[PDB]
Amino acid sequence: SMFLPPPECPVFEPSWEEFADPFAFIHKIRPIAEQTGICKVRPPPDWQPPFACDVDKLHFTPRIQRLNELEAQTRVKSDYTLRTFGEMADAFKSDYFNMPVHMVPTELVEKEFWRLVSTIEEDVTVEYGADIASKEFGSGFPVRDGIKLSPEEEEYLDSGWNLNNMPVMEQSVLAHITADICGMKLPWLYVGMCFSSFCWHIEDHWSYSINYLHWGEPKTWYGVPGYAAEQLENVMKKLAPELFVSQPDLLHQLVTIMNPNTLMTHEVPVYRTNQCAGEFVITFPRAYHSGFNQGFNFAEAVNFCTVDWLPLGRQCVEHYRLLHRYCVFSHDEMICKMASKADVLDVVVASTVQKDMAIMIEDEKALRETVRKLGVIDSERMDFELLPDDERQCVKCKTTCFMSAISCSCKPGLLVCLHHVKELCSCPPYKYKLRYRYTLDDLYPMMNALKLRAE
Ligand SMILES: O=C(O)c1ncoc1-c1ccccc1F
Ligand SMILES: [Cl-]
Ligand SMILES: [Mn+2]
Ligand SMILES: [Zn+2]
Repeated sequence: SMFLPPPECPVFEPSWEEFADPFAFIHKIRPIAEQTGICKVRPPPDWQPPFACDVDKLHFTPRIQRLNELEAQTRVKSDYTLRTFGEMADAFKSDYFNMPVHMVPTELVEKEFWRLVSTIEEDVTVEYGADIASKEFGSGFPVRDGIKLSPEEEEYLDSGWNLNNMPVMEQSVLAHITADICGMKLPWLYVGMCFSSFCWHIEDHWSYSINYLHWGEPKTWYGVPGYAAEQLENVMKKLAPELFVSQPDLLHQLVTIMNPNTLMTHEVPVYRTNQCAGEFVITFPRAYHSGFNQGFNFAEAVNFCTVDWLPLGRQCVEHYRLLHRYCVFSHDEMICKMASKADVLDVVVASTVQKDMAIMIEDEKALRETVRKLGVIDSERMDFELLPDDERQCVKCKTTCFMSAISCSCKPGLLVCLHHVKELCSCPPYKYKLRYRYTLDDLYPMMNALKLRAE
């Protein structure tokens, strides 16, 4: 009636030993959590990272948000201090409910949220902070500067669960990517207020994400396991087709608020949780999620990729191609970068990269055979990684080229991937040129380095 809360997602309480390695722990819980899409992780009770900040010197620019179900919103991509915002946010919640803020039950805020977003009459708008860390506003976790740290801050400086360290460990595949893809591998900071929400979405390249609520009122999450992603997309194509009209930017993707009950009605499994201060939420690959904040709070989140993810990362790029969606980075460029550093790679990493590289190479062999039989004869090596990413997207499917592309003197600067050789210009095939990063004879040694390192 009105709102039936979805079943709770899994909640984990690792001992200090399990909690020690984040990647090991995630791999342990994965068979459970990937069935629900999201899961919650409660750190051991003494794991208590110091949060220190002055609420008066931290400034940020607020984003405005209208709260209407099925209305398109743009993915984030007139100035508050943390104190002035906190004052605005607490006054808002307190006035909305005529209650002291920490007396409004979470049950009620959830019910109320889904009421006001569905009611066309209500014109409720809220504000929020979302930005990567910077000089005006930095990580809520300890980092390193020319200012001195307390002995407890240094304890957490190198933690696995310090989300600054998360991308750059020897088990996050996104680590030794050197490309300038800052939105991806850097932590985002989120200042919430009551009802401020994050629309349904999956992470770029179907990465994991991990979210830490530093302090404040809870955050409410809904999640859908990765296997139900296309079920959910179908439900949303049916009820809100405007979100699916083609967009020209990776910054122009459209997303929306939608009642979990609507999804559950249409046989999509949804799970929920309330994330409280000091808890982590983890989202698995291609797991849809959305939610809202219960009140004033502060969260930090980062994307990451384990070896488990590599095959999905390839399937994701295939899927982007079939959608003509822009990529953040070249998956193949990443694989080859790792292969070229095979001597210093973690050995399970090296084993998994090798399996992905073997698929890459077989697929590339076939594609080159196909363009040869189409009459493309001339060819030259080309260092794709030197090109700005906007200078090496397939003109048809927008995939970021790295292994190979077709060019034509006829249309200077334009490229197509090998799936879209027909789509470049009208010249006969002999005017085309296969531009390639590597010959097959370069590639098999790179793969053998990986096999040696894995043994
Ligand atoms: O909150 C999330 O789960 C999320 N994941 C990627 O982007 C976001 C995101 C959401 C809302 C606002 C800005 C964002 F950046
Ligand atoms: Cl509304
Ligand atoms: Mn997300
Ligand atoms: Zn293409």
